[PDB]
Amino acid sequence: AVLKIISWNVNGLRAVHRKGFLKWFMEEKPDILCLQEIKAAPEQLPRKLRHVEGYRSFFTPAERKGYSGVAMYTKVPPSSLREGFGVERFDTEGRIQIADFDDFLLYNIYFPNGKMSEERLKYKLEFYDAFLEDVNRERDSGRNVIICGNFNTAHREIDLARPKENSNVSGFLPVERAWIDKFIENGYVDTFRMFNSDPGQYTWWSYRTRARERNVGWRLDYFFVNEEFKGKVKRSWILSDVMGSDHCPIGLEIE
Repeated sequence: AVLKIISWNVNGLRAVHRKGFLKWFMEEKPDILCLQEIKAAPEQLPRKLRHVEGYRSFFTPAERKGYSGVAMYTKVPPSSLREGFGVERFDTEGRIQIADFDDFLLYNIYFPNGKMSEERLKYKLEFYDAFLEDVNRERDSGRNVIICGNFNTAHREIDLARPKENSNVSGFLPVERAWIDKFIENGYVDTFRMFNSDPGQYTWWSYRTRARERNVGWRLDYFFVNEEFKGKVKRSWILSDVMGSDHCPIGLEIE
């Protein structure tokens, strides 16, 4: 069977709801939809966005009300989900959903933005290491893995419009970029670059200064799989023209 997964950093679920989310979700018909930055308390949500016909949903909020948070809709439920790495400084921020879909684990992860402070940058780089430990433990078990979400780092100079102007900015720091290399040489494939080696391919633009209109963006959202799984990947693409957030969606087709 062809399995379609979408990943979208919605930056406000009730915000994207006011900008055509449910209409879009209906016409896209993914098998699994992974959502980052819900910024909403799940039980205090219009029941029509928690309930979508054909889908089971799973919300993982931050303990801080209206901050961060992730979610997952799926036609087939997972056998269960894990909501953390087992390090509670990493597990209280609404950033982790690890769903067990038999053939594979799906990591739906909202990786921390390290721009606000030197401590948040430290948290981000530490978050990255807990994640790597976690994913390696599981594929070393024999588990196949799919990881999508807001990684919050552009990997190579090709992954943003202004590489040289951003070398001392979180999102393109040589240390953040090197972890992606480290993540990659640990046996994981950036699935987008399996099929598309072109520039101009971004998933995030700043709302201001007509950034989207001028394609001044960063490729911050990713689909990774473990090397052994990559022959199952049919498509890895970007939904550049879907509006409603400062991020666009990305897709994966697996067989």
